[PDB]
Amino acid sequence: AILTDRYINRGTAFTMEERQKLHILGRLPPVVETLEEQVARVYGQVKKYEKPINRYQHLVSVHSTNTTLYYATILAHLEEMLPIIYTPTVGEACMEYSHLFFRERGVYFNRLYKGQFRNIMRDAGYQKVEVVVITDGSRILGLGDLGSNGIGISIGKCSLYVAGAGIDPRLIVPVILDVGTNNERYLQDKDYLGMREKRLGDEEFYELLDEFMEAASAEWPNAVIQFEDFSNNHCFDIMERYQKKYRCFNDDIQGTGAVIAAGFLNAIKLSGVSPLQQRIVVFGAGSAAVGVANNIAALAARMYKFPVQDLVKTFYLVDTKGLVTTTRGDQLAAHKKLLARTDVSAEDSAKLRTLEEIVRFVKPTTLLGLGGVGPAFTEEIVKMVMQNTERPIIFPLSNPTSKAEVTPENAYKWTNGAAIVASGSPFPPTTIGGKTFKPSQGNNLYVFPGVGLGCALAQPTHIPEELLLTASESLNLLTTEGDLREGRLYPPLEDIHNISANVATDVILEAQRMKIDNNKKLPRTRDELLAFVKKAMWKPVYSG
Amino acid sequence: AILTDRYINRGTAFTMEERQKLHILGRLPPVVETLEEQVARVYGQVKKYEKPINRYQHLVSVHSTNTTLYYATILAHLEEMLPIIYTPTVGEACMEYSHLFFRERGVYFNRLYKGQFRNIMRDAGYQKVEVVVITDGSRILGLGDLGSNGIGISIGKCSLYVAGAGIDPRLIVPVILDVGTNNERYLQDKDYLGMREKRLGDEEFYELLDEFMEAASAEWPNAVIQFEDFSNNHCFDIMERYQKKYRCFNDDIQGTGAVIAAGFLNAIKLSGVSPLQQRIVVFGAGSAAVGVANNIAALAARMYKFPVQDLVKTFYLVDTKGLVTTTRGDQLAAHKKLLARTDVSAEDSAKLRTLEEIVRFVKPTTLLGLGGVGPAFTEEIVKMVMQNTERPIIFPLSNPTSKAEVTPENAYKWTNGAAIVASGSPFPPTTIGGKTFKPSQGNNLYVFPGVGLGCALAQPTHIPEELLLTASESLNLLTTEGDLREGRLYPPLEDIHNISANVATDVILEAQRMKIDNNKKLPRTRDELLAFVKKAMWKPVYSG
Ligand SMILES: O=C(Nc1cccc(S(=O)(=O)Nc2ccc(OC(F)F)cc2)c1)c1cc(F)cc(F)c1
Ligand SMILES: O=C(Nc1cccc(S(=O)(=O)Nc2ccc(OC(F)F)cc2)c1)c1cc(F)cc(F)c1
Repeated sequence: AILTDRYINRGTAFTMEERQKLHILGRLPPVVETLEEQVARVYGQVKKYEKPINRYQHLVSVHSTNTTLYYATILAHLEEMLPIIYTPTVGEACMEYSHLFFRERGVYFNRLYKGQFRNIMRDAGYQKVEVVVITDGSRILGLGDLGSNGIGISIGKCSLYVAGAGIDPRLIVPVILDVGTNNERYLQDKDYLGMREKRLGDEEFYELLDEFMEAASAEWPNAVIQFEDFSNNHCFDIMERYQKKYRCFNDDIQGTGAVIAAGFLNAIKLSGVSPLQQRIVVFGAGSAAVGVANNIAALAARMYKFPVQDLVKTFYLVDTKGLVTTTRGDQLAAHKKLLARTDVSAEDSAKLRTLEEIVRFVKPTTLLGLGGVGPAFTEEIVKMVMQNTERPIIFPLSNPTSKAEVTPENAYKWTNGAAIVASGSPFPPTTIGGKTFKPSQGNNLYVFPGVGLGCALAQPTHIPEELLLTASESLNLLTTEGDLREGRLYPPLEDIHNISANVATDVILEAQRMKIDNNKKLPRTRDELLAFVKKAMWKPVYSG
Repeated sequence: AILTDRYINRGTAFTMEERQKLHILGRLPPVVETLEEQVARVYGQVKKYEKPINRYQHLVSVHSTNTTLYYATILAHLEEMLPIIYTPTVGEACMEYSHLFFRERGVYFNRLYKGQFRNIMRDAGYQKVEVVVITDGSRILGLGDLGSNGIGISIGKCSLYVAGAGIDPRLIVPVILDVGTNNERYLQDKDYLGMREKRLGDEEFYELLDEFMEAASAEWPNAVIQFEDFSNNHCFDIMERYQKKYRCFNDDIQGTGAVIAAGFLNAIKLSGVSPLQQRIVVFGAGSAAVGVANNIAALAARMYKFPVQDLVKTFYLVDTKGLVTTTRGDQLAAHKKLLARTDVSAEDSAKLRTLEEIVRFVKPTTLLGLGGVGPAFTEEIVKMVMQNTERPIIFPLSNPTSKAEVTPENAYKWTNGAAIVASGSPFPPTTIGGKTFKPSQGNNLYVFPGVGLGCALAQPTHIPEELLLTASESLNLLTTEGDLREGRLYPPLEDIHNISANVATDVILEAQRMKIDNNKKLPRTRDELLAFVKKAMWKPVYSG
C-alpha cells in the first residue's frame, strides 16, 4: 500500500526505522537517501539518455513510481527539463510513442458517449478538482493532427500546473475530446485506438463540447477549464462561446499575449525609448499576432494611463501583402483593421511590400517576430533598426528555432550587444568582447499556473480579460531592479513557485475587486493573501 | 482498483459493456481489442525501438501495467524476445540501467539484516510461494560483478518460470543476497544503492546464506530455491552444502548439463554413429564442462543401459595444456581424473598439446565446444572430423557468439550440410545448394521451468540428481520423429508450455518412485498426471 502508491512512496528516502515500522525492510536496496540525493540520482539517470524522447520515457517511469521525486526533479532542473516534459518533445511522444500516456489518469470523451459525459466524470472518482486541461488534438499550429493521442498534451500541460503553481497532483484532470482526426496515417493505422473518422463538423463539435462544459461545471464546479492546442478554426470561437458562462481560458491565445506583453514593457523600460516613442513592426498579422499587439497596448494603458488610441498608433502591422494600411486597396480582415495605418498614402502603400523597404520607411525601434515564415530579420534589417534607437528591441517569437525571425546570437552580434531580445525557445548565452548576453525566454509557464492557482482559490464565476491583464502586469512587476540591471525581462524561471504565488495573489485581488470571487475565506489585503496562497500550494517534499 | 492492478487490468480488451459495468468508460481510448490484437500492437511498439535495452525498457512498462498482456506477448514471440528479457540484455540492464528493476517486487538481504531474514520474508506478504530465484550478483562467468544490481537477474529468471512453465506470477520471488561487490566502479559510484564494501569472506557468506535457506524453508516451505549466476568459487560448494537439506538446484550447473545431454543424444541418433562408436573431444576442462560430459554419460546409461565406464571412455578431455591423460606428467585436478585417458603413452601425450594435433590423433566424430577461448574449431579441424564420420556432431556452446568455437554457418558450409549443430545462442538458418540448415539452440528454458513446476506440485523433500536426469531424458524423448527428420535436436521452443508440462510430469513420477514427494493429491499414472499438470499451469489469458 506504501511502495505501490506513487503519491506516498518515498523509495530510498524511507529511513531504516521507517522501513522496519512499515514492514518494507528488504523491499528496497539498503542505502538511505534524502530527496535532494534522490533528485541528483534521477538527474544522472535522465542524462544517461541522449535523445529527448528517451529522457521523457525515463521521467514517465519516475512519475509512475514516486510522484514527489518526479516533481522535485523537474523543479531542481526546470529550464533543462521544460523542452523534454512539454513542447516540443511531448508532441513527438504523442505522435509516435503514445503508449507513454497509457498508464496516466485521464478522461476520454467522443460521440459514442453522448449524454453520458456527466456519468463518466462522476465515475472518474476525483475530489474537488481545481484544473482541467482539454484538447481535441487538432493543434494550434495545425501541424501533426494527434487525434485521441492529444491526451498526451493535456497530461503534459496538467503536470506544468502541478510543478509551476503547486496544484495538488490529485486535483488536476487531463481530457481528450476525440471528435476524430484528419491524420491520414492514423486513419489507416491498425494500432490507432481513437475514433477512426475525419473530424466532426462544427455543429456536432459544439454539441459534444457544450455537453463537456455543462457536465464539468456540474460535476467539477471548483475547476478552471483550460483549452490547449485547439486549431484556429475553433480556438477563438470556443472562447467567444464560453468565456462568460464558464470558468475557462485558452493558454495559447490569452497566456501567450500576457507573457509577451510583460516582457515587452520591460524591454521598453531598458531601451530608453518610452512606449509612446516606440515604433513597432509587428511581423505577422494572424489573429494571434494582433491579439499580442492588443495585449501590449492594454498593458501599457493599465501601467502608465497613456490613451490606448495613442499606444495603438505605435504599431506597424505587416501581413503577407506588406504594411497593413487603409490606403492599400484590399478589403482588410476584421482583426487587421484596428492596427491599419491611416497615415500612409496609397502611393507609399504600393512601395511597402518587402520587410526591408517597410523597415527603411517606418524607422522602427522594435521588431516583433510573430510571422511563422523563417528568418526575416536579416542583418540589413537589424542594421537599419540601429539607426533608429541605441537599444533595438528584437523579439523572434516564431517556433521552432528554424521558423524564428533571427537567432539571439546574430541579434547580439549585429548590434554589438545593444539588442534587447526575448525568444519563444531557450538559447545559450552569447559573449561579445568579454560581455555576456542571454535572451529572455517568454515561456507560457510564467502565467497559466498562477491564473490556475488564483482561479482555484478565488473560484470566480468566470475569467474576464481583466484577470489575464492583472496576471500580465503582476509578471512584469516581478522583474526586480537587479534582474533589469542584468538585462532580464522576466523573473527567473526557477523561481516559478514565488512567481505563481504572486500572479495568483494579484488575480485573486482583481476577482475580489470585480466581486466575481465565490471563495469568502481568502484574505483581501496583498501581504496576508500572498502568505495564504504560498501555504496552499502543494510542494514536492515528503509530507506523510 | 481494476486498471491500476496489473494482474486484472485488461486495458482495451475490456468490452464497452464491461467498461460501463466497471465504471471505467472514458478511462480508456474507445477501440476494443482482443488479447491477440493487443499482442500484435505491443509487438509493433517493441520493434519501434532498435536497441535491445530500449525494447526491454518498453516490455518493463507493459509488465508494470498489464501483466497478462506482457506474458501473452513473450509467448507469441518467444525465440525473438528471449535475448531481450534475459541473457544477454538483462545483465546490460543490471549493469547500466538498474533503475529498470526499482518498481519490481523482490527481496533484498545483506549483513545489516542478520537475524531478521525470516521477519523480512513474512513481511513480504506472499501466499504459498512456489519458486524463489536467488543471486549475489557475483556472475557464473565472473564478468561484470553486479552486486545489489544482481536483483535484475533474479527478476528476469523468475519471469522465465512464469512464461515457460506457468508458475503463477504472484507465487514467484526474486531475491538478491547482497554480500558486497568487487565492482570498482560501483564501490566509487555515488548512485550505487547496495552494500558499499568488497565481497564478504566465505565464513560470513555462508552464515548469511545459511540464514536465508533456513528462513525460506520455514516461511516459504512449498518453494523451490534456485541458485542463479553464482561465481565458481561458491556455486558448486553451495549445492554440496544444501542439496540434501533443502529443495534447491542451480540452473547454470544442473540445467545446462540436462539440456546439452538431451540435444547431444538426439545428435547421436541422427549421426548414424551410435554412443559407444562416438569419439568425443571435450574442448574445455572446467568443472562445468566435465559436469556436462558426465551428464551425457549418465543420460546414455539411463536410456540405453550401456555400462557407464564404457561411455566415459568415449570422451577425450582437452584442457589448456592439451589432451588430459594419466601419462602426461602433471598432477590432475580432481574433476579431470575421471575423464583422463589411461590408453595414451607419455610420448604420445607430449605430442598432444594443440587442438589440431589432438584431433588428428583422436579421430573424433564429435567436437564439444565448452572452452571459452574463441573460435578453436577451425576449417582444418572440421575437415578432419569429416574423415571420421559422415555426420560430424559440432556443438559450439561457449557464449557470446565471439567466444563460440565455430559459427553454425561455417560448420554447415565446411561439411556441405553434414554437420549436426547445437548452439548456446540463436542463429539464422543457412542454405547450401537449396537445402536449409538451422542449428538447434540448447536454451536452459527447456529444463528449469519444468523442474520448477514438477517440484512445486510434487513438493519433494529435496531435488536429487535423479530428478535432473529424468528431466534431461523427458526433454530428449519430446523431440518427435518429425522434428528429428527435419534435423531438430529439441522440441520447438515456442511449445514451451507442453515441454514444461511433460518435463514436470516426468519429474513428479520420479519423485513418486523415490517416495520424496509430499503432495499426496497428484495422479500417479503419466496420462492422468500430464492432464493435471497442464490444468495447474497459469496461462496468460484474461480469466476474471
Ligand atoms: O519505489 C520502489 N522501489 C525503489 C527502489 C530504488 C529506488 C527508488 S527511488 O524512489 O528512491 N528512486 C526512483 C524510483 C523510480 C524511478 O523511476 C524508474 F527508474 F523506475 C527512478 C528513481 C525506489 C518500489 C515501488 C513499488 F511499487 C514496488 C516496489 F517493490 C518498490
Ligand atoms: O491500462 C491502462 N490504460 C491503457 C490504455 C491503452 C491501452 C492499454 S493496453 O493494456 O491495452 N495495452 C498496453 C498497456 C501498457 C503498455 O505498456 C506501456 F506502453 F505503457 C503497452 C500496451 C491500457 C491504464 C492503467 C492504469 F493504471 C490507469 C489508467 F488510467 C489506465
